[PDB]
Amino acid sequence: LSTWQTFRRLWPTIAPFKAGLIVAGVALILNAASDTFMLSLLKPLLDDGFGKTDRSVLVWMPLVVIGLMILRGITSYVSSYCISWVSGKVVMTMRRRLFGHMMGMPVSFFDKQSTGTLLSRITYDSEQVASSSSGALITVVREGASIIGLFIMMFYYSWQLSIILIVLAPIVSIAIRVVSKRFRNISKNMQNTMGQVTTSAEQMLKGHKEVLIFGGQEVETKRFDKVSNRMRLQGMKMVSASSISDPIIQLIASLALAFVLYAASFPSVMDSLTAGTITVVFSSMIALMRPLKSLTNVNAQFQRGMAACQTLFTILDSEQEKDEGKRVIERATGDVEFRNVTFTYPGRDVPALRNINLKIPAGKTVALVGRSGSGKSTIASLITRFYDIDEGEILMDGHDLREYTLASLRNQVALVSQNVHLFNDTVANNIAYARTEQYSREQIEEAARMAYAMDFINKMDNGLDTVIGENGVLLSGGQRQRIAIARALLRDSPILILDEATSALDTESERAIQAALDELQKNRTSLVIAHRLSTIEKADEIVVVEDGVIVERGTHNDLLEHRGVYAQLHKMQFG
Amino acid sequence: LSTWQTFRRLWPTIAPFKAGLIVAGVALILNAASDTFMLSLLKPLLDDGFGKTDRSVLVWMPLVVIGLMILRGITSYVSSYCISWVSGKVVMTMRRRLFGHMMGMPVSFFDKQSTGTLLSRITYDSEQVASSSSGALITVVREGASIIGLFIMMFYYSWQLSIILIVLAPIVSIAIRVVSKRFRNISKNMQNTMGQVTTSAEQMLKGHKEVLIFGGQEVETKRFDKVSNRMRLQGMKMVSASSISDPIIQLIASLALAFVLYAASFPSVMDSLTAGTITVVFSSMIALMRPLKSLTNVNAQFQRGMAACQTLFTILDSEQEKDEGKRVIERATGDVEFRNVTFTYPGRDVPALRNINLKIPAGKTVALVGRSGSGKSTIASLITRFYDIDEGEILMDGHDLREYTLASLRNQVALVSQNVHLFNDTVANNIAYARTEQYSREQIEEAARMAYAMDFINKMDNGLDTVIGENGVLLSGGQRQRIAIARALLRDSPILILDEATSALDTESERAIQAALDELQKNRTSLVIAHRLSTIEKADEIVVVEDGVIVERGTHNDLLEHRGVYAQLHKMQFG
Repeated sequence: LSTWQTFRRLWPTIAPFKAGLIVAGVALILNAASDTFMLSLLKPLLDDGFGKTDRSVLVWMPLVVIGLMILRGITSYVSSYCISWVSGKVVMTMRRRLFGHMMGMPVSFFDKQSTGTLLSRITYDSEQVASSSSGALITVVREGASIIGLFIMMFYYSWQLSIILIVLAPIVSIAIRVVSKRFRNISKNMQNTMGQVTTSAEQMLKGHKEVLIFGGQEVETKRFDKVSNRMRLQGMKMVSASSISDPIIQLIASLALAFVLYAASFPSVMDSLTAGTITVVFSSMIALMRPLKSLTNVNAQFQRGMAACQTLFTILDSEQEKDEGKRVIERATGDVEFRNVTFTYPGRDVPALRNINLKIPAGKTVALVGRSGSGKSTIASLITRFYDIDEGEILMDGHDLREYTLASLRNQVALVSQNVHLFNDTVANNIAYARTEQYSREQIEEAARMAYAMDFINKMDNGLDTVIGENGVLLSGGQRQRIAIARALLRDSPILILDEATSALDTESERAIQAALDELQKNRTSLVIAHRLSTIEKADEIVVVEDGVIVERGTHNDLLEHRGVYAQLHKMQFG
Repeated sequence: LSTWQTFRRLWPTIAPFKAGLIVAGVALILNAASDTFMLSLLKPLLDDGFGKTDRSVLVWMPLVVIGLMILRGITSYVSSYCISWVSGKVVMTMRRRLFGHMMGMPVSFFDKQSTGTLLSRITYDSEQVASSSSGALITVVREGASIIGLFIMMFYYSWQLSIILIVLAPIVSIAIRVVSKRFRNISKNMQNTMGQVTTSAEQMLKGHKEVLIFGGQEVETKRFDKVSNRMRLQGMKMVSASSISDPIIQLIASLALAFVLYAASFPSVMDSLTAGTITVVFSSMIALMRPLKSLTNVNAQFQRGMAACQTLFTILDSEQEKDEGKRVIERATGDVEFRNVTFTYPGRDVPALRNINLKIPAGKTVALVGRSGSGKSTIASLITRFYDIDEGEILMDGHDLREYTLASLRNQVALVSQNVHLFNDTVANNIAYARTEQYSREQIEEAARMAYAMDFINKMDNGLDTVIGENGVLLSGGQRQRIAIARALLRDSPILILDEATSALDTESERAIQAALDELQKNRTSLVIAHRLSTIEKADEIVVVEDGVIVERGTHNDLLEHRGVYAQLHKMQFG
């Protein structure tokens, strides 16, 4: 079906590791051959061994069995380890490609699908594809070699008896299937009437409140006596019908065995039939029962594996960042204009952002206080060329963002918030996530001192080289904000956007936070998601954001004099 | 444990059917003996059969095999059928006892447990007890006989080899267990670090929004390269640790087999060891593996069965109707008085009925219109000695119900409603649920014509002997009410209580319903759950019922003049 197409597309990944696959295949063939030779040992043991008084075969058999199982163990370990090497390298390469494609893909993908299922796709599914493919490979190779060995042995010892058994087995299978089907039909046919007797017994108990008033408690007893006799007789009849089935299957199996014995009684075949050839052939026939089932299930398992591969290939080779710009900023002035911008979250409705006329000049500050969601958070996300507007205009330095590459545009905008991301590395490297080669330690320590992050780094183990714990084990919210301030200060980003909604005012030592904030907000463009009073009054411009469109544009004194929604928000301390 | 006492208490039920159990046991023993004899047949076939040129064993073997397995089939059928007879009769008796106890049990039990689970207890659990007990008996008897036969064969052919195998098996088992335990410990020990590697990979993808702004997309690629190296190496080490295990188990098993062969090589045992004795002993040892597992699981199966039996016995030997009366009603006058009655539904709180002062004289009519639930339905249920009052007094004919038996008290009260239970029997027997032997057909047909049910009985198949379909297939709501009216009319019950809440006024032919009603309400005591206007104005007394206590007591004109809750209910047509 479509499995072979996906496998053909996937094969170039597995191509360079042909040596491991060849070693695994040779090992699996040797393993199956060793097992079939172990079965073949049954002839000398039972023919020239136990039977005679010669203590030759019986005294060498233990050593041969030990050697064969040493070979089987070594071979099994080799095959498992080499198939594991191939599977591990393929999984590593595919996870690496999937992740390298994952970063550099629109945030829309990362909000549509939760973060957890992304890790699931990277680990579990990319493990399942190779696990199922390798299982299919080892099953096919090993069981095919085992079946070939068993058939070669069977036809090598006594071909007449082998032919008899081979032509006889399908008839037995067909008869068993027919008998089972017929008696299953009988069972369901009687389940049909179980339904009605059960519903009658149910109806019997549904009128207890009408039995008591009328005094008819004996009549109900007689009726249940009759219905219980009905139930018992019918259950008896099912048991008889079901117990008629299995003896028939057993009888046809015994008849097949008796026919094989009778055929062997004839002189045509018995000439090549000793006491050990029978034991070898009739045991090979038994041992050739599990490989057949494994070969039957291998196709379904491989199809499942290739379906998982197709899902992963759907995640791969998909949309990416809509990079369409040409020019690169050296240093932006900072003036940004939102005009006639109407933007909607992809995959949703009820537009939240529409018809703005906002201007932020260089060196000034604009607040974006909103009720709960408003459009301030959307504006902060959008200004860094996250989810793009459906229609509108965004003018930075007199040019739009669409014409401008989204590789240097993000470099000139800084994000400051309490919910900043800290990753497991040294603090001297967490500062300046990138550009760790052209930013010397002198600037790093100067920025750390300016951001007042030197106060707690000194009182910590290893100093500037402390490795951050998993998911912020060491650093706290205020410390995280200070490290983000350090990042924004070290990189001379002309435009910054800062958030205060997730910030908690209960923590002490906020004087250093305010000092770092005012140090960062020095002669550079700044957008403030304001909910703290001290960050509101000195702001040059305040633009309260309501759902859809803004409704306030003025200073704090003007808005207070207007007695609008700004005063109401100030009454509740802006939430 | 607790199984044996429950089985001892249950045994008297199974005692009279000892013959079926004996036949089943003898059959199971014969079946196991036939199987062991078939395994024993391998010696003549392989020793002086195939091996030699004697044309004796190989020609009789088909006939002997066919005869043995015909015996096995016939015997299996006999054992199954007789154990089914015993199980079916035990189940019938136990269901009969359980149902006979269920009727005559306080309604409180029937409302505490849903109607469905009672049918489940009667059918499924009472089947499970006998099914598990019979399965335990069959497993114990058959597998014990099979094990005894196989051990007798093994020690009869070659006692030295049998002793070697018996003393060799436990140490092999112990070694397998310890190896498996050690490698499972290794696997979990490394899963421990899989957890932290996975959480690091999770942390990698949780900061995509902070990778883009800072431009550090290559650094994340390098970090994931290193963590993917970690993942692949550690998964490799998992696979190596897991794959080291199974070859060890195979090697110890083969070492045990090699030791058996080497021991057989000695002249102490090899003297009594031919080419067929080996094939019989080493195949009996294989056949002695599944009976052991069945014998191990039989105890758990029997314990589950006896736990189900204990649950059923908990349903049995439980509370019943609190019969405490002495005398018997001949014909009550009809006057009833509820004085200072405060009653609560058992198992709940918020008492529904408290401090009632109601008097209903003989031949009078009293309405009990309530908003939705009120206490009208509770009073109607309680008047027939359903759930009993916590404290209060109910005076009928000047005596209380507690002193008066709840076997003739229910006989004189009639219940009329649209939700009247009809059962699958002839309509001539649906009327007069009981007393079908002292009530001649003349009275039945006169009551049918008086209740105006004769109109639709004539226009239906079989006339008066029509068998009602399952759950009211034939009769309708109006016909159900008419048949209930016929029941209440044929039995000259001095006191009747009628409901109208469940009745629907959309159905036509209500003139016959009204005629049946006013014919029924003729010179006898009647309590009316009034929601229909035509049964309200003609009522001599109306008592509006509110939550807890009644609030109104007067005729329709007086209640309308009072302009109380009765007028408001009349505005909405009493719901």
